Amino acid sequence: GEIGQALKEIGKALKEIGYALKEIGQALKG
Amino acid sequence: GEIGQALKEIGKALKEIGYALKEIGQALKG
Amino acid sequence: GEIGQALKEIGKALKEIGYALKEIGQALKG
Amino acid sequence: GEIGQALKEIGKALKEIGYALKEIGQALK
Amino acid sequence: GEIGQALKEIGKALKEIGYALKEIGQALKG
Amino acid sequence: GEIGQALKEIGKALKEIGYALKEIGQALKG
Repeated sequence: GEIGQALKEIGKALKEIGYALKEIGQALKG
Repeated sequence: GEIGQALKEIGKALKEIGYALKEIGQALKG
Repeated sequence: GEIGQALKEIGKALKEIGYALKEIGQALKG
Repeated sequence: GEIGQALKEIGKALKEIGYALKEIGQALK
Repeated sequence: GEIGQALKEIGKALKEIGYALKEIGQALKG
Repeated sequence: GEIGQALKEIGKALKEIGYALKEIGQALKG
């Protein structure tokens, strides 16, 4: 439905944020 | 609807947060 | 309504977070 | 109501995250 | 309810994210 | 339900973000 699909896109954006934070952590490790 | 469109804007703000973290990681990397 | 307005405030808070991250990335570039 | 109050608490958590990020920005200076 | 308790767990994770950012801020100036 | 399960995936993504931030903070110490 409308709300569920909108929540799935929010979940997708959060996974992308989580991925970007791992990259940051990798960068800080050298 | 009201709730669906409000969630959509939250989704956009989260994608923008992801983009900004991506840039931070690239700046730390380089 | 109650929920829609509360989701709008959450959306504004995420915009501010996104902005603060852009500021951090701009600092890291300068 | 139940959902609105839980969303207000989520907004409150987002304000503290914003605040911590601004302290991080100034720590980088 | 189902949704209320799910949103309370989301608030809980966000509070943990807040703390984690505080500790980053301390590691940075410290 | 659809919405409750979507919210649990969002909660899990946020716990993953908190965890990545703790790793960043630990890396900024050592």
